[PDB]
Parts: sequence; C-alpha cells; structure tokens
Amino acid sequence: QYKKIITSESVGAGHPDKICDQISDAILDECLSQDQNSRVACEVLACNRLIVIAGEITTHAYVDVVKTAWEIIKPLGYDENDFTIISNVNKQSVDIAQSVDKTNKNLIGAGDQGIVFGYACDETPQYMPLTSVLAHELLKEIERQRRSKEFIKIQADMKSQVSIDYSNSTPLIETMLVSIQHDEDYDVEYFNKKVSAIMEQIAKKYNLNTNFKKIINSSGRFVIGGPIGDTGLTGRKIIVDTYGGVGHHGGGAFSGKDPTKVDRSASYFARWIAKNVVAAKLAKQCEIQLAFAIGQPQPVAMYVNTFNTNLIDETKIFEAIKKSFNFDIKTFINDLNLWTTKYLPVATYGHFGRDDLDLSWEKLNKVEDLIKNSK
Amino acid sequence: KKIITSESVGAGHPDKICDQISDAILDECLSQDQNSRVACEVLACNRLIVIAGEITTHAYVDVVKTAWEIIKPLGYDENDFTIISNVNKQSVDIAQSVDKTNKNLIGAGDQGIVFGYACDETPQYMPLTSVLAHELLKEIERQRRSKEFIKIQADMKSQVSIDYSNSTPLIETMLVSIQHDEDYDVEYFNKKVSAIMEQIAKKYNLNTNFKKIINSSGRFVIGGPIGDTGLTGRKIIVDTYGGVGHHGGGAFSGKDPTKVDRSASYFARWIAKNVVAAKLAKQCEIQLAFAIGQPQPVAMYVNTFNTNLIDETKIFEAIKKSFNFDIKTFINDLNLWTTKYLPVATYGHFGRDDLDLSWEKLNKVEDLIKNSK
Amino acid sequence: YKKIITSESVGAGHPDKICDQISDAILDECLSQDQNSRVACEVLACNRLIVIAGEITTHAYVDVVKTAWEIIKPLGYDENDFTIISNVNKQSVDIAQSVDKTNKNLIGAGDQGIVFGYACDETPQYMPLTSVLAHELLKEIERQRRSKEFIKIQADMKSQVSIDYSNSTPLIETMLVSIQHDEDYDVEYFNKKVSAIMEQIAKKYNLNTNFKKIINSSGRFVIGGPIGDTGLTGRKIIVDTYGGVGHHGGGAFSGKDPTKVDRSASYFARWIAKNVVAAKLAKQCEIQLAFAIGQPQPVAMYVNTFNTNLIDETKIFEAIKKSFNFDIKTFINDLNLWTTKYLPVATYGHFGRDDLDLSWEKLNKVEDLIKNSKH
Ligand SMILES: C[S@@+](CC[C@H](N)C(=O)[O-])C[C@H]1O[C@@H](n2cnc3c(N)ncnc32)[C@H](O)[C@@H]1O
Ligand SMILES: C[S@@+](CC[C@H](N)C(=O)[O-])C[C@H]1O[C@@H](n2cnc3c(N)ncnc32)[C@H](O)[C@@H]1O
Ligand SMILES: C[S@@+](CC[C@H](N)C(=O)[O-])C[C@H]1O[C@@H](n2cnc3c(N)ncnc32)[C@H](O)[C@@H]1O
Ligand SMILES: C[S@@+](CC[C@H](N)C(=O)[O-])C[C@H]1O[C@@H](n2cnc3c(N)ncnc32)[C@H](O)[C@@H]1O
Ligand SMILES: C[S@@+](CC[C@H](N)C(=O)[O-])C[C@H]1O[C@@H](n2cnc3c(N)ncnc32)[C@H](O)[C@@H]1O
Ligand SMILES: C[S@@+](CC[C@H](N)C(=O)[O-])C[C@H]1O[C@@H](n2cnc3c(N)ncnc32)[C@H](O)[C@@H]1O
Ligand SMILES: [Cl-]
Ligand SMILES: [Cl-]
Ligand SMILES: [Cl-]
Repeated sequence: QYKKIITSESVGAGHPDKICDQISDAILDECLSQDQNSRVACEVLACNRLIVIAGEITTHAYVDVVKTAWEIIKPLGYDENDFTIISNVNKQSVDIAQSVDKTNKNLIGAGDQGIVFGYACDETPQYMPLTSVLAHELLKEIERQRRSKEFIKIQADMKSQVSIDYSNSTPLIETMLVSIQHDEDYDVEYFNKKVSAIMEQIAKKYNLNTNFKKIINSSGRFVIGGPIGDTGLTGRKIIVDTYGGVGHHGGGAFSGKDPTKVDRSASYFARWIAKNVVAAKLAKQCEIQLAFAIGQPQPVAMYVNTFNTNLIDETKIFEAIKKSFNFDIKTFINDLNLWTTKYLPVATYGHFGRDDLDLSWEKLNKVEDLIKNSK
Repeated sequence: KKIITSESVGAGHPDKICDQISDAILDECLSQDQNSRVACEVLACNRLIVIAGEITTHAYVDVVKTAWEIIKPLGYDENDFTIISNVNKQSVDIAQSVDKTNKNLIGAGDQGIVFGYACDETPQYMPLTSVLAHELLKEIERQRRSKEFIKIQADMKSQVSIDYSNSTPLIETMLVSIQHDEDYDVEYFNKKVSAIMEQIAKKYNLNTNFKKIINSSGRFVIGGPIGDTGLTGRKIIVDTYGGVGHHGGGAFSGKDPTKVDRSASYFARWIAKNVVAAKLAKQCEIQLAFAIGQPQPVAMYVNTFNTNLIDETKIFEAIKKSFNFDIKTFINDLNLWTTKYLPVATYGHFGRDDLDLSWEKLNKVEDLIKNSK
Repeated sequence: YKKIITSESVGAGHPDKICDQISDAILDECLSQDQNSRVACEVLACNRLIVIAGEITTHAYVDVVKTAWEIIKPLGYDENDFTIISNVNKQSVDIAQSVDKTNKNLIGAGDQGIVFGYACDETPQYMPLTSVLAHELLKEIERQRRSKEFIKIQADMKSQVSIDYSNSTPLIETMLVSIQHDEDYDVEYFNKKVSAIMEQIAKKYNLNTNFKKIINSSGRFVIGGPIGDTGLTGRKIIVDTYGGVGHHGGGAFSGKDPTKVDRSASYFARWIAKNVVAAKLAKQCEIQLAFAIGQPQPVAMYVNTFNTNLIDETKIFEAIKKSFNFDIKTFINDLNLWTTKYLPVATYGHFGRDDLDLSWEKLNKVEDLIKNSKH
C-alpha cells in the first residue's frame, strides 16, 4: 500500500547482543566507581557456551569480570556452569593515551575520529520517535511480567518491532510485532492473549488506536534462545540503542566505553542539544551531527538539521546553540557528569528518552538559554 | 659407581606455576566450604592460562585474582596472560559413589594406586638426592626475592647426582639451570651458583669437591610459559620421591581430600615415615590400591627392600594395628580438610622440615613399636 | 602376608588419553611433512573445550581441528561438541641453539632429566603381568564396542589388576573394570559381558579364573569423557610405562619429537633393559639415565638387576656400554624415531606391545650383549 510506514525495533535483556552490552557497561561501571580516570573500551562476545571479555583497559581499579558477568546472566536464568569465560583485557595503547591526555593544556583530546548524531522530536513526552518508544515499552512490560510471574512459561530472549503510519498528521499504529522465547510446554492460546493485551495496554497508554495488525511469534517456535541460538557481541544494537532508524547514525557503539570515547560522550551531548532545541519550541525535530579528530579537544564539524520544522530562522537556532553550549570535550563531559553516571541502566531499552531514569543528557536545563540566545 | 639422580624445579617453572594456581584455587574453596569437591587443572602456554576442572562448592573463588597472586611475585603482570575460566561441576555419578548414604563413610573418589616412601638418609626421612635438589632451588629463589642474587628470573631447574658406592654418600654432580637477564654478568652468576651449591653441601656435611654444571644450555633468557608449556600434575616425581620411590601416576595439586590420589598418598607417606622412624626398616614403601566408591583400600603391599630390621610380617601386622584404613577416618586423622596445600605445590609434598605437615608427624612411632611385639 | 601388586590401564575415551592421542596425532602429521620438526604439543580437554598448545617449529602445516576430530569422532563426539583453541607457539630459540649443535653430527639433549627403562621375564612382552592384563582387558572391551559384540557402552573406561605374587606361580587376586554405559543399559547383560572378558583374558595367560571381580563399583557411569573429568596430555605416565613396578623420572612422552630425551631416551633405555633380560643376563633389569640440556650423551647411568643377575653386575654394565651407542643423535637414528608413528602408542602403553612393531622392542642386541659379557 502507498503509505509512510516507519518501523523501529527493540530487544530484551536476554537477547545475546544485549547481554554483551550489559556485561560491557557493568564492567565499565565497576571501573569508574573505583577510578574516575580509568580508560575503558570493553567488548564482549557471547556464543553458545563461551563469553569472551576483551578490549583495552588502563585503570587502578580491579573488576571481577566473572562475578560481573554472573550478575547479568543469573537474572536471565543462567547459572555458574553455563559458560566458559575468557578474560583478555589488554591495556590502552600509549599512543592513543598521549593524544587524549593533553596534560600540558588542561584539555581532553577526542579518543578517536568519528561522526555522531543527536536527535529529538516532539512525538512523545520522551522527545523520541514513537516507533522506538512503543517497541521498548512492549519489551519492558513483558520482562517486568516475566520477573513478577504475571506472564509465565517465557524466557528472557525477546524482540519487538513497531510500525507506525505517519501518512497523515496523527500517527496510527500499523503493526506491533513481538517474538518471545517460550518454554516447551507453553500454552500458545494463553501466550497470544497475554501478548495481545500487553500490546493494547501500551497503545492505550499513548492514546493510540488498538486495531493494528499483531504479529506474535511468527517463527512458530522459539524454545532455543540466548547465546545458544545466536551469537551476541557488544555494539551490534546501535540503532535500538539510539533512535530506531528515524535518526541517522555515525556507526559508533556506546557500551563499555569511558567518556573520553566521543562516540559515547558526544552522542549524549548531541542528544542533550537536540532535545533542548525541540523542548524550547525552536523546531519539531532536530538532528545534530558532530565530527571529531583524534587528539583534538573540539569537534572539527557540526551540522544542525531541523527537517523544515524550524519555527524561527535556522541561522538563529545555530547561533543560539553556539551561545548556549560549550563544545570543549572535557567541559561537556563534566557538564553531563559522565564520570559519575551509571551506564548499566542504559545498556537495555535505549540510551535516550528514558522517563524511567534520570540521565544528565535528558535534562531540559538549556531551554531558557536557547530561548534567550535565539532573539 | 652407584650414581642415583633426582631433580627439582622452581616456583617460576611453568608446570609448577600450574600446580600453584591449582592448589591456590583449592585452598580458597576449602577456606569457604570444607565439603567442597574440587579437581582444578591448569594449563599455561605462551600468553594463555586455562583454569579448568570440576568443582562443586558453596564457595566462590576469583580465579583471575588467584592466578595473579601466583604470577605477580614471579615478575608477570595483569596484561601478560589471557585467562580462561572453564569450571564445570563434579559429575553427579561420581558424587553419589563418594558421598555415601551411610553418612559415616566416604567412598574413594577414583580407582588407583598410590605409593608412600621413606628412608633414613636425611632428617626429613627422604632421599638425599631430592632433598639437595630442592634446597638448591629454595636458596636461589630466596636470594632472588631478597636481591642477594641479582639479574635472575624465577624459572629454574636443578638435578643432583649422588654416589652411593660406599657407606658414606658422596655428591657426584650438582646441576642448576636458572633463567637470567640478557645483561647478566656470567662470571658473577657462576660464582653465586657455585657458592650456593657449596653452602648446601656443607649444610648436609657432605663433600664440596663435586662436579658443577651451571647453565649447560649456555643461554636461558626466554623462560616460563613463553619458553615451555606448563600443566598441572606434570611434575609428579619432583612432587614425591625423585625417582627413588615408585609412583602410581596420580597428581596431587588442585584435588580435595576425597581424591585418594592425594589423601592416600599422604597417608601412605605418614605410614612409611613412621615405620622408618620406629627403626623397623631403613627404607619402606607402601602401595595402596583403591576402587571408586569403596571406603577402604582393596590392596596393600609393604616393601622394605631387604632393609627390614625385624620380620616383614611383623611390620605388616604392626601397620594394620596402628593405622585406620577407612578413608573418611584417615582424612580426618590428617586434618586434610583444613590443611593449606599451596605450600606443598613447590619443592615437594614430603619431608618438608620447613613446614608443619600432618603426614610428616612422627606420632605413630610408639604405636608401631608396641604393635610390632 | 599375601604379596599383592596392582597396575592400571585406561581406554581410548578416557579424557587424559584423548589428549595424549591428539598430541601424538599432531606430532605424526608434523613429522610426515618435515622430519626436522621440533614439536612439544600439549592438549587439555574439559567439559566442552579442547586446547591445543605447546611449542612447534616446523615447515609443516597441521590442521589441528581436523586432527582433533579424527581422534574424537570414533569415540562418538561430533563437530559441535567442543570449542577448539589453537595456541601454537614456536620453540624457544635459546633451547634450539643448545640442541642443534653447530657440529651437525650432534644433537644436544632437549632438557635435563632422568628416565628409566625396565624389563622383566614375567610375560612374552617382557613386562609386568599386572600391566599386560590391565591393558588387554580394555583392548578387548574397546574391540567389542567397535564390532558391536558389546552393546550399550561408551569409550571412557579404566581397569586395574591385582596379582598375588606370594607363590612361584602368580595368581590373579582381583580384576576391576569401570566402563561408561548408556542410560538404558541392562546391568545383568553388562556384568556377564565384563565377567566373560575378564575370564577370557585370564585364560589367554593360563591363569586362574576364580578371582575377585569389581565391575562398575561406582554403581553408575553415564557421564564420562571430558564432561566427567578433565584430561591433559602426560597425566597417565605410569599407565604409559610399567604400571608402578618400574621407576619413573616424571617425563611424559606424547606430543614430543625425538630430540626430547624424555621420550627418546626412555625408549632407548627400554630397548637396553629388554635385551638384557632376553639375553638371560638377569630376570629383571632397570636402567636409569640422566641428562643435561645441550649435552649429547647422558651425564649418569645406573643399572639395577634386583639381585636377579645371572653373571656379575660389573660385566652386565660393561656389556651394555660395549653393545649400545649412547650418543643421542645416534640412538635416535638407530631406533628410527624420526619415521616411527606415535599415535599407536598413545593408548595401551608404549612398551611390550606385541600388537605393534616398535624399534625399541626388538631383540636385536641379544647377540651383542652375550658376546660382550664374556670377556
Ligand atoms: C588490575 S589493574 C589495577 C591494579 C592495581 N590496583 C593498580 O592500581 O595498579 C592494572 C591493569 O590490569 C589490567 N587488567 C587485566 N584484567 C583486569 C581487570 N579484570 N580489572 C582491571 N584491570 C585489568 C588493566 O590493563 C589494568 O590497567
Ligand atoms: C533469529 S536470530 C539470528 C540468525 C541466527 N544467528 C541464525 O544462525 O540464523 C537473531 C535473534 O532472533 C531471536 N531468535 C532466536 N531464535 C528465534 C526463533 N526461533 N524465533 C524467533 N526469534 C528467534 C533472538 O533474539 C536472536 O538473538
Ligand atoms: C559459585 S558456587 C557457590 C554459589 C552459592 N554461594 C551457593 O552456595 O550455591 C556454585 C557453583 O559455581 C560453579 N563455579 C563456576 N565457576 C566457579 C568459581 N569461580 N568458583 C566457585 N564455583 C564456581 C561450581 O560448579 C559451583 O558448585
Ligand atoms: C627445556 S624446556 C622443555 C622443551 C620445550 N618445550 C621445547 O619446545 O623444546 C623445559 C624446562 O627447561 C627449562 N628451560 C627453558 N628454556 C631453557 C634454556 N634455554 N636452558 C635451560 N633450561 C631451559 C624451563 O624450566 C622449562 O620448563
Ligand atoms: C605454518 S608453519 C610452516 C609455514 C611454511 N610452510 C614454512 O615452511 O615456513 C610455520 C610456523 O607456524 C607455526 N604454526 C602455527 N600454527 C601452526 C599449525 N597449525 N601447524 C604448523 N605450524 C603452525 C609454527 O610455529 C611453525 O614454525
Ligand atoms: C573418577 S574421575 C576423576 C575425579 C573427578 N575429576 C572428579 O571431579 O571427582 C577419573 C576417571 O574415572 C572414570 N570415571 C568418570 N566418571 C565415573 C563414574 N561415574 N564411575 C566410575 N568411573 C568414572 C573416567 O575414566 C574419569 O577419567
Ligand atoms: Cl538480532
Ligand atoms: Cl620440564
Ligand atoms: Cl584418571
């Protein structure tokens, strides 16, 4: 059919790529709790019966990577004998470190080159694309019910996908799709009814229609799951972690990385700018691209896109942003308290628009400055 | 000439690194849970350490931290090895055989044969060859750590040959190989080793004119797991009697006392040592054989190598009357659930007058003398 | 008061023996491609991991995965049962310069150490009866497992044979076997098969058939192989040699090229001892040889005939010195060790193998020993 049907996904806490992101970030959190000058780039692979914990860490901390891994996998139903754990923790290259640690100048140089995008829109109270919001809410509710035993005979590996029709000014849900790992002895009629009710409850929470197509466990059988069914790796859900394919992406993964890795810290910074632009009613949608060079303390380029939804001249938005924000890396890392933020909570259900958390980059504390500086 | 030879290896020898990590892990399990079942095996090669085996316990052991405790005093750091942790549980089929329904019994954790040995050559009741080989390396490693012997590393081996042709033993050869720094001074090194060798000979009142073989390869800069792969249980002759005693093939390190390879070997040593200390024989070797799940040995043989000072049958009888052969009972008699095993993972499990081991105590001499009437 | 001596064996599916077989299969492949290979291959097999490690310098290429599958497939495993880790380091150049003398007609010993060779006149193999019987039991069971004459068993197994030497005719005191069996086995059939095999082996050696039989004493052995117990190369050195009747110097054989004197000098010492006994110079003979790394001959030797010498001990010692060449390169060549296949000795012992044709088992030095013992 000829329609503007846009679709986003989410994955659950027992999805194998997400297991890896959680182990990465739990390891990071333990390092930063002990040593706020740590350099951490922790990458995890989970396949069949092997978890590999790798990457580059220089720190005065000590993290028990096995115990950390068990903290992620035990609430999903795994035990201490399910995986071989390989710890292959190298140090940070001293050639990278000397570029980042500009001790001479009181600066932080970017930890790599790269491009990041921040995005926000006015479709939801979270300032996020509705497709992404709904996809995450479905899986958060299913996992909440799995743990409380309100939804029985399911497991933690799951995925969702939500399609919205934006052909006219009011969004309508077109399709909600979920796949949930289930026990062998499940009752498919009970399962279908539980999923259908969750789907309707999420639609009603956002005041949307309830007569959309429902695709429920389309494979027809999902008993094998987690890393047994599919290999996970850190940073393989970067679109689920961000804006569901509505926002552009520069390719950088977040989990496992300390704030000197601009892939993470500048992504958060760009979100904070974009969200405040939209909350200030300067635009309905805003995307901020920032580019970096390794060792340089400021971005090498910036572009601001308001998708023709700017309410004032784009040059005044651009100017207001430059006057309201500090683009020095060390400074924005400190402005967002990134050394003392806990990252494990954002390793599932997305890093942005988390009205269930209290993230620095989600604060609307720049609206007044943007309004004043746009005049 | 009658020339007998034994060896030892140092704390940085790669097989011994593995034995030490195995026993360190075991000691941590038993400190938390005295009913742990542990069979921890370790491999160290180039830049990989693999920690494996079968553990069922209430304890939690940080295997990485434990491994670092062994390798850091040898000069390694946290980025030298990838560590693989592959801890499986104990087979429930083995467990039901060991943990009897009758809760007063422990079944043997496997079949097997063990040998215990003792002789009257040293105050340790050990072969002189083995005693000297270990003492050389203990002194070198002591000096490495105190910095009295500089520009050496922890991987080392020794080998001592004794001439037993006459009634006084004579040292024939002492051999040492010690990993050394690239910028070492070979003259200083040779002089230090020569003096250590003489100091050990003098400590045992022996001759000091023996052949000395010092770093025969001519260069030993590459060492530890980089130079040679280590595995747990690959130094079982060094761990025991230096080739003078027989061996049944079972390794010690990493095993809880329900593994009779370990606990019955200790028990057999305790018997043999007390037999010799009681002056029933000059040398005594005790063989015990086991069957998995059975609480007592299925066979025993006592060999005194024609050095018995009383009838062999009376020794055999005195042993049967003086010791309890029930596994659970001898484990408890030797306090094996609360003994620390790390200290015996280097420099041998027997004749350690530097330690205080239950199986080395001469507390059965009076019983053996009384029961040999 | 009975004199009861006991020795053991293990089967081809015993996890330590799996490791010895993979080690020697890798060695055999290296030597088939490059007769100057230096090989020290060590293997670990746990739960679901096989690690192939050690030090190899060669022009050969060995597919270690394919080689491991060649050992494990006839035992019932498949390509998805194990993760395989290949960690092949090169031989230390510091060892190599000591072994490979500039004088190209010499080989220096690959290490220090002590080895023992042993032989006795109890069996046609010139081996302890206890060891011979223990191996024969498991060879026959494994033969029947493969031909399907003995059903519902698996390849992990052990034996232990106790002989009563109190009288001039040996008596079997106990035969013990443990065999991994299927869940749905019939214990009555299983006990009858094992009992018959035990009797058949006794009758083959003209021994009594009324001995104690200990058959699967654990009462259940369904879990086995590396799942039930961790294997490592070189952890059955007494099973590989003389069953605890002969002394041992601690060196393992499997995975090692002939420049490793732990292997080649052990074979040489066996060859000497066996020929001494076959020449009727003694009923039992044990030869100890000691080495120093880089030196082309032994640094010590001791000959023990256990008071069974039929001529003066000094003449035995002299006859040995006159009949054998103790230069390492020379005895390696005399035993054709560069072209012998080692896989066949990785199960059921390296000595007294009347089922194989090994150079170190040949009685081709009897004539020299007799001649050189007279004057
Ligand atoms: C264990 S950390 C801290 C040790 C000591 N506390 C200090 O301040 O030096 C030292 C180095 O270990 C390496 N490493 C290996 N495994 C590690 C882990 N599990 N936790 C932290 N560092 C690890 C990192 O490269 C790190 O820089
Ligand atoms: C379908 S798998 C990916 C392809 C897979 N690696 C293969 O070898 O074909 C990706 C994700 O889908 C989910 N999945 C796994 N098995 C599934 C099934 N049987 N039905 C539905 N979804 C499943 C899990 O979340 C898994 O991470
Ligand atoms: C961690 S332990 C103890 C858990 C808990 N305290 C209890 O009593 O149940 C549980 C199982 O973890 C397995 N395991 C895996 N890695 C381990 C490790 N590093 N330390 C101890 N047990 C380990 C052993 O199989 C053990 O029986
Ligand atoms: C000689 S190496 C063993 C053979 C070795 N795996 C190979 O690839 O030839 C065994 C031991 O001797 C010692 N070693 C290593 N390099 C040596 C050298 N260059 N000189 C003398 N001894 C050495 C170490 O203690 C090591 O564990
Ligand atoms: C692959 S081999 C031979 C390559 C080439 N044919 C030649 O003669 O140089 C070269 C080195 O690779 C290493 N290597 C790593 N894995 C190996 C393997 N699987 N088989 C053989 N050598 C291996 C050994 O250290 C060996 O000395
Ligand atoms: C008993 S296991 C060794 C100790 C063991 N690793 C543990 O965790 O207790 C040693 C060998 O005995 C045999 N074995 C394994 N399970 C057995 C069973 N249930 N009954 C009898 N023998 C078994 C296998 O050959 C295995 O290699
Ligand atoms: Cl996926
Ligand atoms: Cl060695
Ligand atoms: Cl075993």
